[PDB]
Amino acid sequence: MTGAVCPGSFDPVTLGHLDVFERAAAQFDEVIVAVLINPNKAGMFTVDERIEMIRESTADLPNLRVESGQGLLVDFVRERGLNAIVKGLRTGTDFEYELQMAQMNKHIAGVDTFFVATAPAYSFVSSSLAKEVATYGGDVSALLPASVHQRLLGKLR
Amino acid sequence: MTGAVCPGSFDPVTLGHLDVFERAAAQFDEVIVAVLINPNKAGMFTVDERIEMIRESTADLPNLRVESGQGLLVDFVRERGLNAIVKGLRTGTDFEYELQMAQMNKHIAGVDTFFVATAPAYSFVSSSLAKEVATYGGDVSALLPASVHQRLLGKLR
Amino acid sequence: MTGAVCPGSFDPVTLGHLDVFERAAAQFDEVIVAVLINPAGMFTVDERIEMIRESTADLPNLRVESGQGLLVDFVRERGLNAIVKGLRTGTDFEYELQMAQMNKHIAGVDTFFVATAPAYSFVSSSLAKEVATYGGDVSALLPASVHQRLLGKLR
Amino acid sequence: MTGAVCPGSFDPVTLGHLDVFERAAAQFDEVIVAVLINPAGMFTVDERIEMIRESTADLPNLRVESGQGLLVDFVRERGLNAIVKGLRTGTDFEYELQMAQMNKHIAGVDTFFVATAPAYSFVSSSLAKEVATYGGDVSALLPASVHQRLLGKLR
Amino acid sequence: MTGAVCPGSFDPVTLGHLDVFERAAAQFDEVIVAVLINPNKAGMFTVDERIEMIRESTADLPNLRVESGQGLLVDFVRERGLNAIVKGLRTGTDFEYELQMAQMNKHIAGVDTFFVATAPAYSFVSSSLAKEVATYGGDVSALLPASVHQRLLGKLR
Amino acid sequence: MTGAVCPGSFDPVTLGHLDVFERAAAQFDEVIVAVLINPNKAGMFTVDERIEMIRESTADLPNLRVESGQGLLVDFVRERGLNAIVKGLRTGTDFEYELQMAQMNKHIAGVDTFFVATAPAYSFVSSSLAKEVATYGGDVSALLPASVHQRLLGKLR
Ligand SMILES: O=C(O)c1ccc2cc(F)ccc2c1
Ligand SMILES: O=C(O)c1ccc2cc(F)ccc2c1
Ligand SMILES: O=C(O)c1ccc2cc(F)ccc2c1
Ligand SMILES: O=C(O)c1ccc2cc(F)ccc2c1
Repeated sequence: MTGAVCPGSFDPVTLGHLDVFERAAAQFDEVIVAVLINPNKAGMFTVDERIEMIRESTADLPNLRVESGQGLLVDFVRERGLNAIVKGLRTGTDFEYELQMAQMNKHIAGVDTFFVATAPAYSFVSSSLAKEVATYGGDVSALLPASVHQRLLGKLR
Repeated sequence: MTGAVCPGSFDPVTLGHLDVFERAAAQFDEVIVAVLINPNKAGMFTVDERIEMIRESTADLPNLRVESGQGLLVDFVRERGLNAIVKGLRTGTDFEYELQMAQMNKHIAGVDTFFVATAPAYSFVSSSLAKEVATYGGDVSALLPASVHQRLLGKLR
Repeated sequence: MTGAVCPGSFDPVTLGHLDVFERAAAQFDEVIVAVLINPAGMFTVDERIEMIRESTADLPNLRVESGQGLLVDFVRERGLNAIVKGLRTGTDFEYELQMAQMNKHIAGVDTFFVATAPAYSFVSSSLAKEVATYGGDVSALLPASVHQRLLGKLR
Repeated sequence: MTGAVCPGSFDPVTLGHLDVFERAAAQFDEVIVAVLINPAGMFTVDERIEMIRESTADLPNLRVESGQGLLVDFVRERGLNAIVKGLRTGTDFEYELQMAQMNKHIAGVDTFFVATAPAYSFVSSSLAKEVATYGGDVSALLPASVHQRLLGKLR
Repeated sequence: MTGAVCPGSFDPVTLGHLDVFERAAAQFDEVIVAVLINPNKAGMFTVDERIEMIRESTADLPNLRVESGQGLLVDFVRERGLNAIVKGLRTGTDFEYELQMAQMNKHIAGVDTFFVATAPAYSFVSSSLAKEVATYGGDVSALLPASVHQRLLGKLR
Repeated sequence: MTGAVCPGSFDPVTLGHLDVFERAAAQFDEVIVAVLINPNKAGMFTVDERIEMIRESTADLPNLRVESGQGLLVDFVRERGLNAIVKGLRTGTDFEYELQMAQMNKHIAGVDTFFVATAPAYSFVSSSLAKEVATYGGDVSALLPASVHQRLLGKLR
């Protein structure tokens, strides 16, 4: 009955993201991870690579599935008969641009956004910072799922 | 069966609170509003009065119930077979002390906390500020449930 | 002879901006909306000026002008030394705080900040354009004028 | 006939407050400093008024008055509907933001915020009192008047 | 030659504090932990108890010593021939009251303040929240040194 | 032997930077100012010009030296036998992205980061804003070292 969408670009997915997926899957009957693709800028990983990395590290979550999309998040959510977004947060500044988008999304489509505090251990990892650190040789193995780390190193090499 | 607890003192309940209750009730199978009884801090309304005002305001939410409690919030939550809290936010600053408490609550009892931004309309209302304004004759009727406003005028007479 | 300047790119002007214009117009004798030329956006400077002028017709003490370079030069060349800027968050206070203190330092121009009306608090020109581009209804967030004009740019 | 009110407890008035008074006086025709009666602090209301009056002698369009209850009633009973308040951080913006939006809602009174001068940015009445109490030199942070008066309260 | 003071009320010391002590001791020739006592309000622990709990959990830091004081921090620092304070931080809001005091302290005494980000694992523990959680029975054993936890439980009982 | 690295692009160095350098040099036995060379982002001054401007401004700091570098900052730091970074702050917002980077840097290489609030006088100056103001003829001479200001007028002519 109940359900939420967990959106992001997940390029690549991090252990911070996985933490949020797990907590959403524990509290909602179904969870859809929404991999948002910009048709005008390729990330590091193709859509199929992003989805596979997420599937491989969520195999123990039976009520979670992964789908890509583009355009308005709230269209993705409503077309699936849902009206909740779950998003991970780190700081009060993350709460400002995110609050703006959450209130816009409620205004235009009646979709609710629930924020959850990331786990402390994973709180400083972001996809962008992990990529940037890995590019210049820093060790980010503890911040990313096994499904990701060596594929990341391969892309950089 | 999914479920969440919405905690507060609600002295009195505001439309900001009600907005959070409605969004919780829309997304979880069961919601419990947990009204804090504080042996010391005695506010304007008794616990029974506060429960009654919440029940009037939430009469159209069949999957939401109101109960009072004391002590550790995560004990209240786990005693009812739940492991989620839903709390309303207004600022990035409220994210800071609330983030600390959410991480603590996860650590000591494995209870998740989901934050939701209250509607823009009700974002500057708080129980304490509504009482203060009403005390000096300002009009806060657009910010409180109808029944609450009526009761609040009584306590001031 | 009090007065203030309300700066921005206004591409396009939103109800959030208009709210700030109205409050500045109510508290200062003279208000000048300063439209940045900085080529690059969706609307030309002329179109942006036109849309602001259409939306502020009931504000007799407001006028709209374009400019570039330092805002403080715009302000002082018109005999004024106050800027009025609308806010939303504590984050916006921070980068805006830096510029306000720089502007005070280099030109003695004061900056007054005003909180956005709660209803218009999540709208920005960029977010409104983005949502409208993907078909979301932003008609409640923009002056009637502007909204029809935006639909024109997209179709 | 523009005007604004600058509220506070001013126990005592600091150079940070005076900076804000001067900026408000420069941009509005009429400025009223509103001194909260709320008994409880170090200086009596009369003494606080006196110290502000001493420090603003060169501001012809400023006056000082006491009051209690709702600030918006103070403001509107004097025919005005603007508050000018000085800031320091994004945190202060947040609790002040809540009150500004409430005040707008209940009485239609606008609040304009101004950034503290960098030099006066870490001084507050409470911190100045605390430091002075333990013998720290706060003479650069307070009007000359006030500083001598504070030394008197401590000895 | 070089030295810093690490101040606080440490009532009681937490693992977050210890992390800061260890990092300061690694970067300065000498570190003084300054236990600040309010002569007009007793905390949970007496000054001697606070000092003993800190000494017991800093025994592997040979260049650290612990002293109590009151009044102006900058007097404590300067009377020891030092002019640096090291303080742990958690958030940007912690940076606001702390920035005010750091700039005041530089103004009145020329003392510098260096802030260090707490370790993620210890980021949500504070003395006050640990005491509050422990009072109502929550498990805070992982957030406090061994020198503290059972002494805390004893005070509460 | 204690020591810290003060990183930046310094294009050009400001009095805000200099204030940080002086406080670092006063508290550590050795300070290294690390000037970023970016293969892409070519600013207004060459790396050699930036190093020379910093050296003029820091002529009275005998325990401070200036060097350029590329890639991962923690590699630069550890290659020089150090494990501390000193960075200047202005806001709570700057605490947020910098906090993330400090926790990352500690995690991947065990390098500590110490933050210091710049003097109130120099708290609104930044290299980018100084250049922008100077470009349009505004006077930023009170915000930059004398030599820098002279050089900056040259690049604009
Ligand atoms: O909102 C709160 O802080 C709070 C905390 C603990 C509580 C415990 C209860 F049993 C009931 C309500 C509660 C609210
Ligand atoms: O939006 C701004 O920051 C901005 C900056 C500079 C400006 C200069 C002008 F002449 C006019 C508007 C201006 C707006
Ligand atoms: O400092 C304040 O928030 C404050 C509040 C209410 C006031 C009412 C008055 F009549 C005068 C000053 C006042 C200041
Ligand atoms: O300030 C920075 O972001 C930065 C980062 C990395 C660096 C690496 C170096 F080798 C030298 C300076 C550096 C500055």
